[PDB]
Amino acid sequence: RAPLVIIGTGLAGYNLAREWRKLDGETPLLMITADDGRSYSKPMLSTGFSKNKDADGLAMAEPGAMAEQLNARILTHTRVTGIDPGHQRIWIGEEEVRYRDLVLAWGAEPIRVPVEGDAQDALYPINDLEDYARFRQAAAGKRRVLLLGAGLIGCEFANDLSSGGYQLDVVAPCEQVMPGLLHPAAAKAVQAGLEGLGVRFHLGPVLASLKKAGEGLEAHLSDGEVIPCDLVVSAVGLRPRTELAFAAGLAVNRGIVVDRSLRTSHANIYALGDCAEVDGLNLLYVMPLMACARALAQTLAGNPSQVAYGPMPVTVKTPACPLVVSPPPRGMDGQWLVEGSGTDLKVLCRDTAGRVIGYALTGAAVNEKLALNKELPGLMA
Ligand SMILES: Cc1cc2nc3c(=O)[nH]c(=O)nc-3n(C[C@H](O)[C@H](O)[C@H](O)COP(=O)(O)OP(=O)(O)OC[C@H]3O[C@@H](n4cnc5c(N)ncnc54)[C@H](O)[C@@H]3O)c2cc1C
Ligand SMILES: [Cl-]
Ligand SMILES: [Cl-]
Repeated sequence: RAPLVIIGTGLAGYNLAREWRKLDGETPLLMITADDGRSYSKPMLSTGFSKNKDADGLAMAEPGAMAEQLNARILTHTRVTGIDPGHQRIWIGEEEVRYRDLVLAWGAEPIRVPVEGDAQDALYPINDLEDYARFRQAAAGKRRVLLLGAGLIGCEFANDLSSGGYQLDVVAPCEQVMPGLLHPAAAKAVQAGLEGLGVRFHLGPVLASLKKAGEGLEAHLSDGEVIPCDLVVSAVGLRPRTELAFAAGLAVNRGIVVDRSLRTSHANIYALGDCAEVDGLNLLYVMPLMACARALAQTLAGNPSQVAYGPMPVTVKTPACPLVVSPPPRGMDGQWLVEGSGTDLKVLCRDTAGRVIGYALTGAAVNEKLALNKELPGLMA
């Protein structure tokens, strides 16, 4: 009778539900989500123009069909407002839900920045299917887009928006695209690719003030640049949602702290996907999420199981300069060598044995991904 309760109907929630329903078709299942509950592949948000798709074109199933497929009750546009571990329950406003076990699959939030001016609140985040719909409707008939951020998400959107016919300015105070992810030579190759589409980068400044001007906006940068635009996309980065777990007394660090079996610090509470920090690893992509869904499904069905991440390369969706990057496993390093030329770069990290432990591949060099993957150590030992 007491139900499995899953907070979140993104890829983590729905893949855990599906993998677990292969093992247990009789226990009640309750999923809760603050959005509309549609099943969609979030990575596809940044290909909407290049694929000629709107938000509906990206959805794979509606919540009712999902509830039927998973033999679940799914609560939509429903916001969980607290967790009460000592009583095996969660709060929604002034209502409680009791659980057999609780799964935190509630993802990451956009990183905000300080902005002044009368239009300071006219920033569009794009972090789910509803954000996207709302952005697509506002972008209809428009031409000039200012984008904040120069990470993976900002670059993919910059490339995609451009291919959609938009004029792009990218603003970020960091000194290169994808800092922390990319070797500088590789970063330089990717930036040149995007600039070749007409994207203009403003690296160093931040947005100081956003103001209504005539029938659009003027973006006042900290360096005195003032760039006219129709809309502003805020894509600085993402941070796991941890506030509610902290208040409830669960260990949090960058994400919710879980072991390789996805268990939080408290009995009967687990976590996975973007919100989870799994044995030190908070990995904001699908490959690890899927590994976690397979193992936790087992554990929730009485077969205690742990993940053991193998190599998980990141493919960055920038057709202007294709990119695959596989950072070396943490607490492991070697010499970085840049090979190739112009914008077709193969950057390899070799350990003291001479083995390739990480790489960054741009342009034509991405064709080497499948060969080089055979060299890689797993992300966990
Ligand atoms: C534009 C972009 C491009 C990407 N491209 C790739 C790619 O090419 N390859 C790749 O591997 N990864 C990619 N990713 C990363 C990948 O999409 C994410 O890692 C993955 O979607 C995370 O899934 P999730 O279910 O953990 O989180 P989310 O999809 O964010 O889901 C969180 C869920 O929790 C719900 N929720 C949150 N708070 C509450 C609350 N308090 N109460 C009730 N419900 C709540 C939300 O409604 C949502 O259903 C991309 C991400 C972005 C945004
Ligand atoms: Cl990012
Ligand atoms: Cl941060």
